[PDB]
Amino acid sequence: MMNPLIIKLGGVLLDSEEALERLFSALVNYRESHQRPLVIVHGGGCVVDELMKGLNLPVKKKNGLRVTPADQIDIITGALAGTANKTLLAWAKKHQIAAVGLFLGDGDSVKVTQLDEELGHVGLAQPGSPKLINSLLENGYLPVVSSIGVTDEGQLMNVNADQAATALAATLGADLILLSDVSGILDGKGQRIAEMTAAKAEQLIEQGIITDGMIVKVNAALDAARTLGRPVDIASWRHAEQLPALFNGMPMGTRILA
Amino acid sequence: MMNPLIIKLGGVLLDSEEALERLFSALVNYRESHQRPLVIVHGGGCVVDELMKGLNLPVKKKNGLRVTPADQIDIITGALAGTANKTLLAWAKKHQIAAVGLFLGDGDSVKVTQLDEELGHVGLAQPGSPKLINSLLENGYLPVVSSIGVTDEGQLMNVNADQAATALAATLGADLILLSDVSGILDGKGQRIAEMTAAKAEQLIEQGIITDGMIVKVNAALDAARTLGRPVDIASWRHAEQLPALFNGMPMGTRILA
Ligand SMILES: Nc1ncnc2c1ncn2[C@@H]1O[C@H](COP(=O)(O)OP(=O)(O)O)[C@@H](O)[C@H]1O
Ligand SMILES: Nc1ncnc2c1ncn2[C@@H]1O[C@H](COP(=O)(O)OP(=O)(O)O)[C@@H](O)[C@H]1O
Repeated sequence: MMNPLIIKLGGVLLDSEEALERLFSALVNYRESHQRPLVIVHGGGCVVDELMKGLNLPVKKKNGLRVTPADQIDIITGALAGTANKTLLAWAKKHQIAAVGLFLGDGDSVKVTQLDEELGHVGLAQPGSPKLINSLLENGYLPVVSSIGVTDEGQLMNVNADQAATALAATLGADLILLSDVSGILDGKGQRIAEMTAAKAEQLIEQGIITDGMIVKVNAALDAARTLGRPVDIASWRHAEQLPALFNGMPMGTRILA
Repeated sequence: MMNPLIIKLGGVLLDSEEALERLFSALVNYRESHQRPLVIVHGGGCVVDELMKGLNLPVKKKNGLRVTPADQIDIITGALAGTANKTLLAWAKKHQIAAVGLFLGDGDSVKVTQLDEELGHVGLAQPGSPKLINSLLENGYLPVVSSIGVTDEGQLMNVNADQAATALAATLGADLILLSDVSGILDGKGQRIAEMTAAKAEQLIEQGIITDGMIVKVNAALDAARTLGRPVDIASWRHAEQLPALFNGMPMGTRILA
């Protein structure tokens, strides 16, 4: 079987039924015209944000990663591993796709450990075992993986979805496409940056252009690029007309160079 | 491979770390002393109840089944398919059990359709395909299945966990044990009823002894009993000393006769 293709979803995508429909239309088209098996990895995006906002719970970040107190891991796991994951599975079913929902701990696909006590239940994702997912792909299923994980001691961990995607890409030796609200990484004028290298990323970070989770996202993409030995794309899920070509390789956002 | 054994969990079990530890201890012991593969099916129990109570959301029932409005299916799916499911997966990991979390729609294990428009997003569970779960069992995994499902049109459905367990038992041709807060079905004096037949169940329901979801639970157990052609047990998860023998066959609650 070929190296799979991981398409990572997140942001406010789940807030738009229209965007979800156009996305799944493109997913079905990709599947029915390619031999490379697909794998979806997703974060919490608007599902978690809106819930937290509704529960009047603050969202604080420390170096791009949002602090996840022990008294909130259950509700976040619910919104991320539960609501977001199952909503995506429902869209897959609606489009006659046989999908299987998983989280990072299933089949020890991605190994997770506590990243920093100051962050609480935030996990550090590293490559795991590709056996379970490889078996699902062989059997014709579309794995849909949430960014929640668990330590060997049984503690639930909230993992940055981009870092989770990169860790799974390494695990599966898969190509990777990170879909976000914006068209890749933006420069100081808010314009799309076509190509990215570690050297340029360092400069942009130094200049304050790349900040917050974007630092985590770019570093993750760069990590995947060097590990896989090939480019990783960061692009938008907003423009339907662009999805088919993007999935097939047309550069629509920021190409992270290995 | 042998007919698997489904152990259904629910109630306030997840509110007790002690009960969860003693349960998983018994699960590990069962696994390491039996060739029959285990499968866990679970409901939302206290996880959903406490969340709803906290969100000041009412919990209304109609014939034992709780009404699930469209504006609540997402949060319930989160608590049930997300929090409850992953908490159980965390306990499994903690006990070195290789488990895989699933919901009713994965591999179309259990087919779900809307039960009644008056109930909202409440699903009717019927036998599905045993292929996915059979493959996981063959590969050495412990499937942990939540009672959330999805219709072919992509609508998420909240399914009574006992009915979900029975539907999966039929699907897999599995033995079944339903664990609850109380020791089986209680009579008018609140005493345990050792054995149950359809005839006796009809009488107890007529007398107002069996009510609410217990009507759903007993009817579900009776349905499984007649379909499988063998007895189904309803017992408690509260007394640790009783678990090992129960899992091996000792009658500790109410045995539903086929
Ligand atoms: N240089 C940058 N280029 C692009 N986005 C950036 C940059 N610096 C910070 N960001 C922030 O990163 C956000 C996207 O990352 P994130 O919030 O994690 O959501 P997502 O990946 O789903 O789009 C943008 O909405 C923006 O606010
Ligand atoms: N005849 C009966 N025997 C036993 N339990 C009954 C009976 N009639 C009603 N019940 C109700 O059923 C409850 C158990 O079912 P349920 O609430 O669905 O939780 P669970 O199955 O996790 O124990 C008991 O707590 C009791 O309030």
